[PDB]
Amino acid sequence: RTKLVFDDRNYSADHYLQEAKKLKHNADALSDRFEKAVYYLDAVVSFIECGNALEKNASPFPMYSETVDLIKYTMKLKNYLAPDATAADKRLTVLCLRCESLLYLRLFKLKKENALKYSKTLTEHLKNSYNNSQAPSPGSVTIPQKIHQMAASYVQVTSNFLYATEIWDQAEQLSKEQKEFFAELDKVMGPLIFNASIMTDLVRYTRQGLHWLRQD
Amino acid sequence: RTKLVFDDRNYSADHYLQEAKKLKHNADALSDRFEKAVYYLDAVVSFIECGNALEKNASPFPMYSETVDLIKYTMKLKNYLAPDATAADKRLTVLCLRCESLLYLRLFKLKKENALKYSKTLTEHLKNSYNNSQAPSPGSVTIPQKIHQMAASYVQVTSNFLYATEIWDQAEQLSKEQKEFFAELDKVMGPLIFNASIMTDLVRYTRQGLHWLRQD
Repeated sequence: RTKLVFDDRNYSADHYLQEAKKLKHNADALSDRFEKAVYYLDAVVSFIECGNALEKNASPFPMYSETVDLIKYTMKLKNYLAPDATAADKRLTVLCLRCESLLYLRLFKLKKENALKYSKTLTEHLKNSYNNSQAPSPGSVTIPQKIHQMAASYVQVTSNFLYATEIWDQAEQLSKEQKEFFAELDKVMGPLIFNASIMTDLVRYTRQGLHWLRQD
Repeated sequence: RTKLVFDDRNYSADHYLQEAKKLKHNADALSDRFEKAVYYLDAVVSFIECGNALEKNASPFPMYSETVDLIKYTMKLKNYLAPDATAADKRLTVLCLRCESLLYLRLFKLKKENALKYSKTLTEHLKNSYNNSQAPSPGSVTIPQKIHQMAASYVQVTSNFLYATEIWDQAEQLSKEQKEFFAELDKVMGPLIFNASIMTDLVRYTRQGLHWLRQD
C-alpha cells in the first residue's frame, strides 16, 4: 500500500480545467466501462479542483452543477446494483456518491443567505395569502408573482441539500458493503465529514481512493 | 479532571420526562442566572433523552421543538455577547448551540420524505402555474390551494435545517474562542459530528461539558 503525496502548489481555475478536460477526453475514447468511469471520476476531481480555484478569488455554481451531472452519467456506467457488480464497481460508486453529495451541499451552501430570508418572507406571506382567501365565520389561492418567484427559487436551493443528504446516506449504506476498503481509506486520509470537509479534502480523499482502485 | 461514566440502562420516555421536569423546576427556583442556565441545560438533556426514548418504540417532534424553545430561553439568560460574559458563559452557550443545532436537524430529518417529494411536485407546478399565467408572444399568479399548503409545509420543514446549519456555524465560531476547553472535551468524548452524531452522543457530550462547568 502507498499514499499519494500531494502537491500544495495551488494553481489557477484555468489549469485544472484543461487537466479535467484532458482526463475526460481520455475517458471518452476508451472501451471498458470501468476504465471509462475511473477516468471520468478523475476528470471529475479536476473539475472540482477547478471550481475550488474559482472560489479563491471570487462563481463556481455552474461548474459544480455540471460536474454533478458528469457524476450521474459516470455512475450510470457500471451500475453498482447490477448483479455482476464487482467490489471495484461498488467502491467506485461510493467515491462518486461522496463527490455528488458534497457537491450538492456546496451548491446549496453558495445560496444559504437567499434561502434563509426567503424562508422568512415566504413563511409570512404563505400565511397572509391564506388568511386573505378565507372569508371569516363568526360564532385556489392567489399570490404576488414576486412571492411566486421567491417560492420557486427557495425550492431550488433547498433541493440541493435534500439531494446532498439523501446521497450522503446512500454513500454510507453502500460503504458498509466495502467496510474494509473504506476503513483503510478513512485511516490514511481521515474520513469525509458532511458539512465539514472542504473541497480539497474531498479532492484528496477521492484521488487516494482512485489510486488504490487503479492499483486494484 | 474526571470523565462521567455513563449508565447504559435505557429507560422509558416517561422516566426522562420527570427527570427533566425536576431539573427544570430546580432551575426555575434559583437566583443566579448562570446557575439557572446550567440546570436549564441539564433539564434540556433530560428532555432530549425523553425524546430519544420516544423514537425507540415509535413521535418526538413536539418534544424536540419545545426543547429548542427552552434552549433559546436559556441562552437569553447569560448572553455570551454581553461585555462581562465569562469563559463559563461562553462554553455554556456553545453547549446550548450544539443541542439547538442538532435538535433542529432532527426536527427536519423526521420529515425528510415529505420534503423530498414535496420538492418534486412543487418544482413541477411552480412551472405549470407560471407557464399558464403568461400569454405567449409569437415572433400575480394563481395556484391550487393544495399546492399552496404544500409550499407552506415544505418551507416549514426546510426551515429547520436552515436553522440547524446556521446555529451549527455559530457553535463552531464561538468554539474557536474556547479552543482548549472544547479541544479537551472533544478529546475525551469524541467531537460532535453534524449529520452523524445521534441524540445519545449529544446527550453524553453535553452532560460531560456540564460536569466540567459545575466543577469549574
